[PDB]
Amino acid sequence: DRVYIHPFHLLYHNKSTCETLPESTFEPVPIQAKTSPVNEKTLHDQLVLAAEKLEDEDRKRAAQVAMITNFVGFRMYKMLNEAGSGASGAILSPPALFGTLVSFYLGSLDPTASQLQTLLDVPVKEGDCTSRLDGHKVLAALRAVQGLLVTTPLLQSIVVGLFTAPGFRLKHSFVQSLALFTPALFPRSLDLSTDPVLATEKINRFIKAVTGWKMNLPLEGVSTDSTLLFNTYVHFQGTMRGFSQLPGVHEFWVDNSISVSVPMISGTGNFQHWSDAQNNFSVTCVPLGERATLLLIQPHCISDLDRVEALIFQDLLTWIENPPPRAIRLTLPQLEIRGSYNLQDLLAEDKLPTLLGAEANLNNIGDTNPRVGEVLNSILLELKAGEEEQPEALDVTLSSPFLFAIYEQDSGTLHFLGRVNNPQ
Amino acid sequence: DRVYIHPFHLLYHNKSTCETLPESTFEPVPIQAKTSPVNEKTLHDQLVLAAEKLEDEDRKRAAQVAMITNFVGFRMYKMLNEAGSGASGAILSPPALFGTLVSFYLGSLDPTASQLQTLLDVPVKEGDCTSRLDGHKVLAALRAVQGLLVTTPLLQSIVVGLFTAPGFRLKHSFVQSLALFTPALFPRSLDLSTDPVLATEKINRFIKAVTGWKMNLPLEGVSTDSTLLFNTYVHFQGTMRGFSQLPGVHEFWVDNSISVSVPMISGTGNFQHWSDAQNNFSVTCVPLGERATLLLIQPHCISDLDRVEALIFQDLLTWIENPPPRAIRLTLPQLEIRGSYNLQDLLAEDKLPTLLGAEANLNNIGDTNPRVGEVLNSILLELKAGEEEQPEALDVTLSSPFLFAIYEQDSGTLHFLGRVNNPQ
Ligand code: NA
Ligand code: NA
Ligand code: NA
Ligand code: NA
Ligand code: NA
Ligand code: NA
Ligand code: NA
Ligand code: NA
Repeated sequence: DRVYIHPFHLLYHNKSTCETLPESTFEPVPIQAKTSPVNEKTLHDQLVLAAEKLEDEDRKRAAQVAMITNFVGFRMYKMLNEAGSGASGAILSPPALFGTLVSFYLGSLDPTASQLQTLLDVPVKEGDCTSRLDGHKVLAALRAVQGLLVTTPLLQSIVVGLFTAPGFRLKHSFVQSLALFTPALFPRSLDLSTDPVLATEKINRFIKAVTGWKMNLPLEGVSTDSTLLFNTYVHFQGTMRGFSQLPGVHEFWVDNSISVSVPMISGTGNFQHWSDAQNNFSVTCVPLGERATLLLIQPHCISDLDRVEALIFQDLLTWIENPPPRAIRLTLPQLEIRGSYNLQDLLAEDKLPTLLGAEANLNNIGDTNPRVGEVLNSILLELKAGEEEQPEALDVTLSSPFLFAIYEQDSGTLHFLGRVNNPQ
Repeated sequence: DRVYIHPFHLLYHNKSTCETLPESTFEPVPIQAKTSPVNEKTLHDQLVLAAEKLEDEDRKRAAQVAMITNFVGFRMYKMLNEAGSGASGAILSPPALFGTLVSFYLGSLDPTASQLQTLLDVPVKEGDCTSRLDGHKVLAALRAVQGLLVTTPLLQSIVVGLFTAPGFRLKHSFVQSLALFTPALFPRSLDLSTDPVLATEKINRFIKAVTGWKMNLPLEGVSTDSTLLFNTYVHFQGTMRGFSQLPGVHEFWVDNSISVSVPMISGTGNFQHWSDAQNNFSVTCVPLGERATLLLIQPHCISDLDRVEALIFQDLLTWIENPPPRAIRLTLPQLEIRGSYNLQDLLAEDKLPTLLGAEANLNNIGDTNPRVGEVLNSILLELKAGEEEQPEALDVTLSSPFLFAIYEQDSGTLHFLGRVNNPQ
């Protein structure tokens, strides 16, 4: 019934740890300040160092962070579908959402700190700090699983834009904590309280410029009394080794009566594929690198999609199986998936409208208690055909709505889940 | 002739190391703020951890920091004697003076940074940062030699009081560097520019209160335009295992015609003792712990004291010898030695009146270039008889002026040198 996670290796172990130097602060530079674009290869090459040498302890921590990441991802994915999110489908990144939540937790104090911990499904003992998550162990374990994911060009980049009102000063230890989540961190100041819509225009133009990513960011304005926005931007890029684009276009059914003609990619490899008898769906796994897997889930028929989605995406992956690979001809739409949601909305959908509300104790973020506006998570996920265009096998053809997940075998972390209703 | 030290292990090795977050700062709390006294046992127990586990590399660094510490100590001891320092004698701590100099170096930029490096006798290549000292390696190597020194109650405590004018903000990375020199670091703000004498009264009362040390601090006022004072306070405490106080009092000759009757301690042990034939002085070494040694140097006669002092305290310890220990009855004054000097005065005596002068680039200390007043080093050195009062051996009796040094065998670091002219 009520599942609890007991991530012992991510807790504080020294009661004493939890007559003081005043904490140091800085003022972020204005959003207009000249900034070099993020180098996605420099980020990659680093994350790869941070997964290279790992003792047994590190893998124990990475296994426990995986469980909390997945569970919270499943819960927020459920919140996402209840709020409704565009016709093309849904997409969510548990590592990014989880990273966001842990960043706030690092800036928070009670009651907010234990409320974030409860959300994450870890028990709290009122009075006992050694039952509390150590956010630094958590972010460090999350960095390692990001590293394991990306071991030809296989990219995942997380960028954080931290937008504050003029005069709001950030605490040093807070921002140094955020660097563990991602080194690509841009604290910037701008006038939030006079033209919400142009403030969003500035953030969108800023993000496009430091990343070069074509993301379709939301255009809605910031609430005029916001002093802190915390936006997380995710770029995933994979190549399908040996898949190439097929000639012309092919029917993809949006539902039983409506089709769209789209470009498909196709490839033949040794993949794993099974049919689930109990619930009547099938699954295909294609490797993206040495540790990453793409899972493609097909309902037997279109009207069974919601039932299947709710089975499989909601807390262990009881349904992942490990059959012998077999010769498979896989045909699917080239995936260029864009998504964005405000964590505030998902939290409100989860009956926690005020967790990050006006009374949240976030006093470890800066010099005053911030007043948090949006907390966006945005994704660009790109699966590219590994080859240009121009033997017995089983045909799997994704020509109607399906679900997908990108998954890392060692930790068990789901890095993405989603649903394609209409590629376009 | 011109000696140069080439401490390769203390330099920067990565040229790249030497589009930026604004640096974080804080305002120190006012000098009146309620402060718990330093725990000298908590400091000791830590320094002892920091010397416990040390790879070969660490000892290589510690050997090189020793050379720079000794040489600069010898040079400043010479500066001290040229300026003249009270009738009872002289005392200087090379580790404390060196630590002070390196702290400034960490806060400095060119030309000041290379001028501090030149002072320390290390070559500089204009343009090449990999010829520069890495202050963090330096302070860390200095921490380890402090640790080796203190391995029954054998104490050495270094406290730093960093006194700034109201509104002057310290940089975070600067103060975190200073913590490597000593964790007992008290940045405090007070009005310097209205009553220099009461400002010194406040600092003296502050220091007495956080330490409990009876130090006889200087009473001179701060120059009215000072915004930064950097004062280092040193407490050394040793017990002479098996020495006890002798009945009554005994003649100590201040020069050939004048004596003072003082209490002496005395003890019989296996100590090392030799006569230097070439220069006609003798030396006795008594162990203070497992790594520390006291060296007692006697000139053959009182008028030869200056000559001998200048031979022995000015850059290698060519004159330290290692004979078989022998039965020695050592009689000497109980030593309670107090000393204080302003590094500014010694620097001016060394023809560097402006190294830390008004134009010194110290922009990595805080938000404005500080204007440095005094840089005091003060010492309380206490050698206690190891027992209360009530067998053939050689009598060594220190009944006229002599020199002393406290020395650590592994690194070769001199932690104190001095001269006793009059114990009182
Ligand atoms: Na652990
Ligand atoms: Na801090
Ligand atoms: Na385990
Ligand atoms: Na924490
Ligand atoms: Na080295
Ligand atoms: Na900093
Ligand atoms: Na060597
Ligand atoms: Na340095």
